[PDB]
Amino acid sequence: QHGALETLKDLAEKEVDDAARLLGEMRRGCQQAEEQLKMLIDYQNEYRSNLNMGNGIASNRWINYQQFIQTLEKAIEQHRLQLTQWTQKVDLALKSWREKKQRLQAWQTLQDRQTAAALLAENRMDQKKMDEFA
Amino acid sequence: QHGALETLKDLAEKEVDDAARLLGEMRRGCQQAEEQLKMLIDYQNEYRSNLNMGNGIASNRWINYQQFIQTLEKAIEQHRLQLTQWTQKVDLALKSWREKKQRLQAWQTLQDRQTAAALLAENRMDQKKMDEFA
Ligand SMILES: [Hg+2]
Ligand SMILES: [Hg+2]
Repeated sequence: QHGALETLKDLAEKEVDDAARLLGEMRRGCQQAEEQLKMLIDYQNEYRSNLNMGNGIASNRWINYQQFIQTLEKAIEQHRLQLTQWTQKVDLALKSWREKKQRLQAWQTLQDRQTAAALLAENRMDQKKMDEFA
Repeated sequence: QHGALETLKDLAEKEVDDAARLLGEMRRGCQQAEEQLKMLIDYQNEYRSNLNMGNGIASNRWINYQQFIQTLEKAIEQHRLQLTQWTQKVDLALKSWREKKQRLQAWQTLQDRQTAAALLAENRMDQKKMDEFA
């Protein structure tokens, strides 16, 4: 039953829908990666703003401080990297959706012309039969 | 609430719908005009194929024949003319719909780019805030 344009338009439409969902997944992922990174940086600042006791007595504190900050910075670097990765994925998913969206419009335009051609053909053949016989 | 594109796209969409209904009215009218013309031509042929009695005695028949055929031909000419008028209206309504359909797609394309720009802006501003502070 399908036709030339319709089958191709249907595929393009599906590609568009697929691309939009992919874009949605990438965006949600990028937003979550940023929230996770954000939480770590806040944890860091609160931990810092807080670092205000003794000398060698609170030496264990200086030590704990150094170890933790290094561990936290490590986490922050990895999450920053992850955000960079999600960001790139969003950019690509967005570009992909845009072009498939443009491909779909192109098939839509062809169909509109087909609707035109068909209506025009019907108009001519339905009266040709009774125009000349006049 | 409306925006630049949306208000314009909404108008274009309405123009498209209006044009499609106009096209529908013109097509239905053209189809009916052709059916009416068709009926008359059949009436004519049946009347003719039928014209097969006397001489001066059936003179009233020759007379009736001439008067009726002339009356029918007159009707046929007017209906042929009406069909010509509907046909031209269909052609124009079709052209109008096509271009408004193309105007709508153009506004659709702009909106798609706006969806892109917005998603991209959101992505950048939501992490700018936590990218540098890193
Ligand atoms: Hg993000
Ligand atoms: Hg017609």
